[PDB]
Amino acid sequence: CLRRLFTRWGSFCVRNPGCVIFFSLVFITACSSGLVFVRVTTNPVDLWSAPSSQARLEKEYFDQHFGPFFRTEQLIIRAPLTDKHIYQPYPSGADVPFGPPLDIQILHQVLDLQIAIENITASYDNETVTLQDICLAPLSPYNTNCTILSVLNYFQNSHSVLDHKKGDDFFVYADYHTHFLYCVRAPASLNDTSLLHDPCLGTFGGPVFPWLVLGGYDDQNYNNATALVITFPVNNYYNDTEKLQRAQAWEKEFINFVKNYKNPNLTISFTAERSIEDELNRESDSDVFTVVISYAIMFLYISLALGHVDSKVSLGIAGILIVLSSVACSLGVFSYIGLPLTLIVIEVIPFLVLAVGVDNIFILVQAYQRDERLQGETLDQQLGRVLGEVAPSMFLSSFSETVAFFLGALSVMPAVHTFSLFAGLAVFIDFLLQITCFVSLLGLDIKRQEKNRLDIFCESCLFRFFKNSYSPLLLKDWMRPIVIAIFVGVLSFSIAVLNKVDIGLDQSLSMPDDSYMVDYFKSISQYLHAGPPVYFVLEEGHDYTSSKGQNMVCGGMGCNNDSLVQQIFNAAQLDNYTRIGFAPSSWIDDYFDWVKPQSSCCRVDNITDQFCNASVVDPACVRCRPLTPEGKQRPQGGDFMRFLPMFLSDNPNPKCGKGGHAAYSSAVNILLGHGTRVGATYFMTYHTVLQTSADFIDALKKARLIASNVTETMGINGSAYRVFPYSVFYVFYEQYLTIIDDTIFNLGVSLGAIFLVTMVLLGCELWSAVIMCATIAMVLVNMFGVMWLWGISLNAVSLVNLVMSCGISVEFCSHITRAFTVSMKGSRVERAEEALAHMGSSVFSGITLTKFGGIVVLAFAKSQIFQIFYFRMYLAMVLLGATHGLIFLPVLLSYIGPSV
Ligand SMILES: *[C@@H]1O[C@H](CO)[C@@H](O[C@@H]2O[C@H](CO)[C@@H](O)[C@H](O[C@H]3O[C@H](CO)[C@@H](O)[C@H](O)[C@@H]3O)[C@H]2NC(C)=O)[C@H](O)[C@H]1NC(C)=O
Ligand SMILES: *[C@@H]1O[C@H](CO)[C@@H](O[C@@H]2O[C@H](CO)[C@@H](O[C@H]3O[C@H](CO)[C@@H](O)[C@H](O)[C@@H]3O)[C@H](O)[C@H]2NC(C)=O)[C@H](O)[C@H]1NC(C)=O
Ligand SMILES: *[C@@H]1O[C@H](CO)[C@@H](O[C@@H]2O[C@H](CO)[C@@H](O)[C@H](O)[C@H]2NC(C)=O)[C@H](O)[C@H]1NC(C)=O
Ligand SMILES: *[C@@H]1O[C@H](CO)[C@@H](O)[C@H](O)[C@H]1NC(C)=O
Ligand SMILES: *[C@@H]1O[C@H](CO)[C@@H](O)[C@H](O)[C@H]1NC(C)=O
Ligand SMILES: *[C@@H]1O[C@H](CO)[C@@H](O)[C@H](O)[C@H]1NC(C)=O
Ligand SMILES: *[C@@H]1O[C@H](CO)[C@@H](O)[C@H](O)[C@H]1NC(C)=O
Ligand SMILES: *[C@@H]1O[C@H](CO)[C@@H](O)[C@H](O)[C@H]1NC(C)=O
Ligand SMILES: *[C@@H]1O[C@H](CO)[C@@H](O)[C@H](O)[C@H]1NC(C)=O
Ligand SMILES: *[C@@H]1O[C@H](CO)[C@@H](O)[C@H](O)[C@H]1NC(C)=O
Ligand SMILES: *[C@@H]1O[C@H](CO)[C@@H](O)[C@H](O)[C@H]1NC(C)=O
Repeated sequence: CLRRLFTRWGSFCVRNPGCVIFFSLVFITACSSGLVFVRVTTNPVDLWSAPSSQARLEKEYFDQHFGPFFRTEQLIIRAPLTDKHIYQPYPSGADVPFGPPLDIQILHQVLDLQIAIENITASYDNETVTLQDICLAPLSPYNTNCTILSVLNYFQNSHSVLDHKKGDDFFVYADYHTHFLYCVRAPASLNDTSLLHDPCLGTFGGPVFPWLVLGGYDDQNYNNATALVITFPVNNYYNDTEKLQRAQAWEKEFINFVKNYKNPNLTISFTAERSIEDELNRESDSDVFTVVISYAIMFLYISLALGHVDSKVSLGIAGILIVLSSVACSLGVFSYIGLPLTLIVIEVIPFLVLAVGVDNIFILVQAYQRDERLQGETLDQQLGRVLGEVAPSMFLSSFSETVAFFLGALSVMPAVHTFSLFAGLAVFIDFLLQITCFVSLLGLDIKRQEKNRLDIFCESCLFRFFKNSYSPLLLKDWMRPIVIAIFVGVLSFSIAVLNKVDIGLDQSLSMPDDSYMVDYFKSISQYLHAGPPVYFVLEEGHDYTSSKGQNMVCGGMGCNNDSLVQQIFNAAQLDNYTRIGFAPSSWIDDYFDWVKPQSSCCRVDNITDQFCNASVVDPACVRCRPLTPEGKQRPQGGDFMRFLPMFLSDNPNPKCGKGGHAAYSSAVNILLGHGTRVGATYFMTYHTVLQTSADFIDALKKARLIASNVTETMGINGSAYRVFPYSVFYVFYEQYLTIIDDTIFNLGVSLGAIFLVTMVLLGCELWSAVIMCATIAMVLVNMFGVMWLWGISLNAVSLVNLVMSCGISVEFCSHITRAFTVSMKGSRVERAEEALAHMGSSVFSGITLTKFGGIVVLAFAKSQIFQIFYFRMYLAMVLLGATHGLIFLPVLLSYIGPSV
């Protein structure tokens, strides 16, 4: 039926070509109008996460009480030019060694450097920004000293306490070696036991646990350390753009300072939480020139290879501008609606629309070239008749592609969702502006060609032959079998080695050639002993103010054995398996060890009933919990809620402990209502060393396994609350937990669409379709085989290029399958030969441009992500699809093709 519409409308475009060029122009301008309007290129690195994914819902929950996870700037600083030294104690005998970085004159230099960094000036909003402004001080009143994780916080960042020495000039009863050896074993104390005194706390960045500052030490003896780790945590509050940016500026001066810092006594590594999203943007420039010159070669070929100085140069340029017009239109309307225009979309979309649109251009133009007008036939009748001969094919392919991509936007991997929207529309708009504006400006170049005026100013060429000779050899029953054998061999190969495909991005690979983050990843895998931290979160609803409520969560001292912190501790004994690193560091156990009557920590005034200090003189401040036998037991009743806010207001006092303001302040949520209640909580620990792309995934899986294992044991009946873990990266690496099923779903959905449209549209009869769909399945399976053979991973980028791949293979298989299915020659081999000579000779010119671009793409692409993912998968899709469409599909139709 469509033949009437495409014929009559083609005649229309030939008669009156003004209304269609002008109509289409109004369309284009109307969409590009929205282009520059929005053009919001998303870039926060949660674009790899789904807004409904359990990981991002968990993040949106953890942002309720601690808000965001802090930015982290780190330094692995090591001493290369200083040998070890030996500490011999005095009365007791137990010699200890001290590694290179633990020399004292070095620790002085580390202190001068850390003080220099501790105050760096930066300009934001035409103002001035200091570290103290933006780093988190766990006590906004009291001392606003900033958290700073170094071994030097054992010595309170002062050279006096470092050079402390107790003993006469000759012997040394207890120097800094003894203080260090004491703190690394109990870093939550305010009073050393060796000297008269000192404190193992610091400039109050909390109790400096020894694993976050030491590196390269063997096992438990930290003294054998070989590198110092220094961690500055800075606030993040993603919920704001004002101050996050000034933080980014402070880091921007920071990095330049550390890089331009000479100290031959030390070799340094470091990291700002923007360094990745910075050097990555740096690498996203090395290829741009190569991409543009690639498009110059494709454009140039398109201009040249058209027709037999009457070259259709202006026609090729025009069709190009129509394709670019289609891209700008799609990005336009979708921007208008509000679609974050990601970068991968900028790499894929113009390549796609350029390839397919160019193919349509060649089908049409070449179709007219091989046609010769009849006796008294007219231009309207001729170009209209050809437009009918071809149009339902271009509409078939482009339509199945559009519904395929659009239907592809159904998953939640956002990189493929945004893509499938943009492309799913851009293909359609390309077909509109292509069958309307392009053909109507094709009649113009026709009349110019027949009135002898030059194209730019004012038979059958070759590949018709080349395919009239290629088409017979390929399917003389002498050779048919051989071809089927080759393709079944390759397909069997890929079927075999598709399982051993690598899941996940190799973060060390994604960095520029000689960036600094590479040395940072290596120096992490070498020395470091702790990984990212995890916040085992207990949601609202737990009793807490009860025996069985505490024992379900409390740790040790009669607190079950399946309790939460007992679960994380037992899970930490096997660190290199259950990737849970170290001790859990609970609040409720410290609270219990704080209200304790034997402590003089908690005291309330006898007469104002207000909480007395731990350091105050207490004339009348009596103890919170009496020294009865029952009073020494944990606060079971509402007294729990009575004293808990005082603990979370209490501060480090040398007559008491670290108090709750230290770290459990921003950890315990006190819900106010019907008295009081305890909301959500967390138990901060640290993952083991995570380096491999499989490491992170294993850590997330096992951590959530601990979450569920605890949740069943908390005797809970229903989704009233769970115990999920949060970390920096669970958001980024939860997407790999379902990549298998999401890939299968998406490719099966695109295949279901293409098969449906090819079934119903291309008349009927399945076999016409099922042959095509099956051939596409071959294209994808062999594509996976290339991934394995060429070392290509299976992340969101490669997946996007797979969806696109199944997209463009339709441009090969579809026009051939149509040209075959609607034909009446004396043999099936005849129809396959013709369908391979007419359409095939044109599809092969919707190829050699993308191949002649795949050439130059490699020749200077520096980004190894580009060389590995985009170039290699592009090459595999073009050669693989082309061979599977112009070599295999004819032979297959020559035996199973339908008969008419
Ligand atoms: C890692 O740490 C352990 C312990 O801190 C180191 O073992 C110690 O090695 C040195 C010897 O070079 C000494 O500090 C100490 O041994 C002394 O005492 C005995 C007394 O009989 C004598 O036999 C010793 O070898 C030496 O005189 C060791 N201490 C212990 C507890 O074993 C170990 O060498 C360190 N390794 C590295 C690579 O630094
Ligand atoms: C899991 O944790 C450790 C992390 O890899 C792993 O390594 C052990 O600890 C250190 C390296 O961190 C090394 O142990 C060293 O101890 C002796 C002293 O007897 C030293 O002379 C040598 O350095 C020795 O290699 C080892 O590399 C290794 N082994 C031991 C015994 O400590 C642990 O092995 C892992 N443990 C478990 C239970 O999984
Ligand atoms: C953070 O606070 C502690 C105490 O609240 C500071 O320790 C004091 O340091 C200054 C020296 O510059 C003097 O007030 C005293 O020598 C210290 N007092 C005590 C009680 O130790 C610490 O210096 C502060 N942080 C920084 C970076 O100065
Ligand atoms: C550190 O370097 C300075 C100057 O290069 C030098 O004077 C000092 O001795 C070095 N430190 C040590 C422990 O040698
Ligand atoms: C930065 O502040 C530190 C103390 O916080 C001080 O020692 C240092 O001199 C300051 N830097 C400058 C350039 O004034
Ligand atoms: C920043 O603001 C001050 C006062 O508003 C002004 O004097 C100064 O010139 C500004 N900075 C620059 C670089 O102009
Ligand atoms: C540490 O404890 C000892 C023993 O009671 C005491 O003499 C000393 O003053 C304490 N240190 C501080 C800083 O109070
Ligand atoms: C807790 O104790 C029971 C027996 O009392 C034991 O079967 C169980 O395994 C223990 N918990 C763990 C985590 O092993
Ligand atoms: C309570 O203790 C804090 C910290 O130990 C101290 O700064 C404050 O002065 C004390 N309260 C009073 C009223 O002195
Ligand atoms: C507390 O007050 C009571 C009366 O309210 C008095 O009998 C008692 O001696 C006081 N004790 C202290 C330690 O102040
Ligand atoms: C985890 O759950 C299993 C049964 O689902 C239970 O037997 C076990 O005690 C729980 N705790 C562990 C394994 O620590």
